Amino acid sequence: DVVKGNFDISKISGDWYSILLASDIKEKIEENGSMRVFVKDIEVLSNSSLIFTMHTKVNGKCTKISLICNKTEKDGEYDVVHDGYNLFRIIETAYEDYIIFHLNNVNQEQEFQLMELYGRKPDVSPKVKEKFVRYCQGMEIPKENILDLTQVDRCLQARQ
Repeated sequence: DVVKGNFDISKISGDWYSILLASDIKEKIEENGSMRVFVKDIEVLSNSSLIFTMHTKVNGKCTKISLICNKTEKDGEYDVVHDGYNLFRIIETAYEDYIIFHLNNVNQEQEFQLMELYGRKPDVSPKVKEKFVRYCQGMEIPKENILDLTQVDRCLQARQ
């Protein structure tokens, strides 16, 4: 049951796994990239806030970080502060299997967008994955800038 709007935030809480990562600036999502983070779980703080738990590599070690995200005026949109100011929203989700996030980072230097595909399990059908790829292309993210994380160290060995 795909959902493209009016999302039940409580039903996207819990564990997620970071499968595909995309950006119009590839350095942001390659190794050592400011945006190469691996989601661990999403939880509802309040009627209007979220807390993301994610892993990043710090001196070679998987390291847990927390990010507070607040709902904004536009529906489904959130904002967060990681290497600049970020606005993100759900593109679509199947609550039990996958979710697609679009993020926009606005900074002094150079504005850029992010696309992320999470799964309830460390992978999803290639049907879901290429719907994601077509999304990225429609948003003019080059296919060269889409990274499959299923075959990289995404800190799964550190989720607890």
